[PDB]
Amino acid sequence: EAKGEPDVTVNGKVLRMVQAVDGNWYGYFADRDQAQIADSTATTADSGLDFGVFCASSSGTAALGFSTTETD
Amino acid sequence: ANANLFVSAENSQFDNYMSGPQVIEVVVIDSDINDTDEAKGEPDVTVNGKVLRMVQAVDGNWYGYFADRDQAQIADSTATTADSGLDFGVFCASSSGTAALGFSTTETDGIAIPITIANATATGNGTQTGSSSGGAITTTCAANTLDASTANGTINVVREAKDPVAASGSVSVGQIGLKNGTANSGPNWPFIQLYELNPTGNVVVQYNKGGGVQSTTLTFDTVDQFAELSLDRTVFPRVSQVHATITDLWLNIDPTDEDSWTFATNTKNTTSSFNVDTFYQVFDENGASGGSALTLRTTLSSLMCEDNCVLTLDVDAQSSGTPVVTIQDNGDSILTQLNASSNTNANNASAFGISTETAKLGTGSIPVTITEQGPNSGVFGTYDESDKSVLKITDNAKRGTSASLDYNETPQTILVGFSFASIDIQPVTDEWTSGQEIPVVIVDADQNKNSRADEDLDLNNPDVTLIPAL
Amino acid sequence: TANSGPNWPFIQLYELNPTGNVVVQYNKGGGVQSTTLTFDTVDQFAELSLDRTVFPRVSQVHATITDLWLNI
Amino acid sequence: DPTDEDSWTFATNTKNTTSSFNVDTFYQVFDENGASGGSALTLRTTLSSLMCEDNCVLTLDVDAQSSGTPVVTIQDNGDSILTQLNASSNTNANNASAFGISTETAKLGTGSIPVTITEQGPNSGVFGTYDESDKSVLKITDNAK
Amino acid sequence: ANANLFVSAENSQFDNYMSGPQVIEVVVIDSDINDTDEAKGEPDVTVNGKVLRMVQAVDGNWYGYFADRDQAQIADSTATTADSGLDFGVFCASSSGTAALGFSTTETDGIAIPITIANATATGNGTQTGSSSGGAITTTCAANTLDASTANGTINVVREAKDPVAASGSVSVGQIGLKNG
Repeated sequence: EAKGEPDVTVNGKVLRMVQAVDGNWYGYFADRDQAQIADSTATTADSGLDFGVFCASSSGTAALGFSTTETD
Repeated sequence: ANANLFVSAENSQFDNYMSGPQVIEVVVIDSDINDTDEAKGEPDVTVNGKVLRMVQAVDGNWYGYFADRDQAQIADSTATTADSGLDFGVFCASSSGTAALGFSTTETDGIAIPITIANATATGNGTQTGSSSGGAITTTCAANTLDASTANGTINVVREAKDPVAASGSVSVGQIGLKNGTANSGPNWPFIQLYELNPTGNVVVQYNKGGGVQSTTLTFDTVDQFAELSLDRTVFPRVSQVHATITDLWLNIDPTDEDSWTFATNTKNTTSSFNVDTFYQVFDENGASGGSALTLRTTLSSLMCEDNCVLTLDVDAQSSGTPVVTIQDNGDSILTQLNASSNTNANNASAFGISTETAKLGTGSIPVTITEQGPNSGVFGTYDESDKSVLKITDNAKRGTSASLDYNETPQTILVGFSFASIDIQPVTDEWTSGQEIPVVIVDADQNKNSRADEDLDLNNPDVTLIPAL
Repeated sequence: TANSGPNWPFIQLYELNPTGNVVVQYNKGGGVQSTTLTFDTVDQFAELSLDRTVFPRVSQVHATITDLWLNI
Repeated sequence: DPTDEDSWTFATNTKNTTSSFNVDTFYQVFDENGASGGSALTLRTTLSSLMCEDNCVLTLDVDAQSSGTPVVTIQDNGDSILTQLNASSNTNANNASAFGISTETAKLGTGSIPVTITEQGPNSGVFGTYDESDKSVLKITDNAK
Repeated sequence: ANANLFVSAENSQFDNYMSGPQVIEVVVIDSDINDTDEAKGEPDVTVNGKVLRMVQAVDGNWYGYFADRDQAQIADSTATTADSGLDFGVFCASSSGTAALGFSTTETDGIAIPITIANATATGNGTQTGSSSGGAITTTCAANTLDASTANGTINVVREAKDPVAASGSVSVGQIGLKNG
């Protein structure tokens, strides 16, 4: 069923959650500065503290398919 | 106390008051109607007896935004350009909801939708700017006005509205029939429904549900008694960051977003054309611009601002030629030292300004930006997430010389001084024999420059001026 | 897909205040559930423990590291 | 109404000695929002059969001593639509008989002091002349003695 | 007190008295029957023993509106015009519920549906204003009575009823078979 996303916030900012097959809504967040610094060290893909590819908050609807503006 | 209905203005800290052009978010977080795939019905939510149209979002919560009609019109009267300042978008008649939004909105006093007008007729299209004197609106809007829109999303008072439920099968957009459901960038959502409220008169938001209705009471009155500003300390060292905590309900215009205000606080810039002023949404909550700066000094009188919406700063109370307080760029600001001459330095606060808005926020004028600590806490702070304040004390400040900061017409003095230290060595026993680490205790309030973090001494840190040595 | 696709998982980036609390809020019908964290250096929680005082001829050396930072 | 707050409009002027006029109670002339709730319909000759035991009729007298200066007056608010029928400058707002409902002047015209009450909640059962903005229907006249 | 049954007249302030043309709402809020996508069973509710048919709303709660027959007839008598005053709508006999609403309502003394009559037959169409002195209801209603109505929603004593559950899959309208929801 298309139930409603839980309205969970950290420091007020909304944190989008994706449902899993275990019926539990999951959401992962981290500090922006620390994550950028860590991904700086990962000079190669899929190794070390590689956070993936950073994208702007306005790009979530285009890439992920849902609004994520309130995130940094 | 309420189980499902939550109102933004509901705040025991500020005693449920509301004032100014505030847009009030009404959310109905109810588990019985949280699904978005079935053709569910709209919950019966009314304020002062008038029905408040609710839109279901992707999070399963029904949303609805309302504000005072007169205050909203007066605020939008200051929106010289679209999507800037206190812009509420474009107003329309209460009978135009069916033609524009697709659903009836007769019971309201006018709707503010983020459309723009290409054929600006005097009868068939609303007012982009709105009457500066307030009063009822009779301009109607129709479908052709929607089809003739050249830019959607002019509303700047509700910037983080949730996405309306997408239409599918037996469910329409928002379950009530919005024509365009693109949130924060479309012509329909978000939209504010304007209501007639009376200053000093209570506002009652009612949610009607089986088993017992839920009602909340808000007071629509000037809130100067709660506006306050506090300093983290009393005495301050030479380079300590100046932290300002502005507990003001009026400044929380956007309920679903952190609000940013810009002030021209230079109290002694005797230029005739310059005056102390306030600006809205010059910078985003991330310090990424967001729009132009618009005048509000001559409008605050009509915006229920009895000495609680202006900021002015005194940098030298004794006029001794030694300025105390200066400003710098932060993570949520785009400040720039326009006067980059090598003769002066960062201590000359009048050298700082904003490049994009040099007309009023140019050199001098002490452009000061404040950001809300939270989206709806109603408490604003100069210090950013990195703890770099907007205000700092000059390094060459003379002892005893103090500056004063003014908010709510209640001056706050920023004194400059120190404290007597006492370094003590406490051995674990009566003899300090070899191979015995014993604690060294130093009590010095001068080095405690932050009351919300831990300060560690460091030779590599020039800010840490004094380090014990043996 | 679980961990090989371009969308899930993803981390949302949030500015946090060092030495300041991080509050996670969950707005649900009937009451709000809050969990407040702390974004601060955890060196005071790091310690290494050994399973014996004196180590015999061919004993194993078991080291236990209790470090919050290393749990990325 | 168990699912909405009810609104009642009355005809409380006890000295309107016109033979046709009677002290009458009207149901839902103005909705809870203050709009036109429909037409005004007679209820005086029916309250006996509606189990009303002398608790369904409101009567008002703007001056008990008949001194020529009325004590209380009436005024429009958010929960009703009250308009000046006798707009002549010879009379002011202090005349309680100059107020009436324009759309239903047959039984709520000039005179016949229309007092309106709204329920404080959908099912609370408590009614109040004052609206949500603390602006009452009944008001003390300006030049009272 | 009760945990799943909510009646509009449960007020210890007024000693749970009910009088006059009062319409008394009965609400069932149960965790076992509030699934709107499943055809769960109707709650078995009786007022003075008589069964009280309930329609489920989008919030998963079952609603039933009842009032005294004589009082409602007297109050509707004053409603000379439709959808104004103490208008209870159109009175139909108990035996006409199946044709008019889509389900049996025999145990009730009568039902008041929000329609209007366009062919005021003395037998086949129900009364529009109701007897001044009250009394028994005998006039009936049918499907042609619904289709011939020139205006729907003439009840003014219950103005803010919740939206019935829409028909989808195996679930009917209101889970009991309303014709127009």
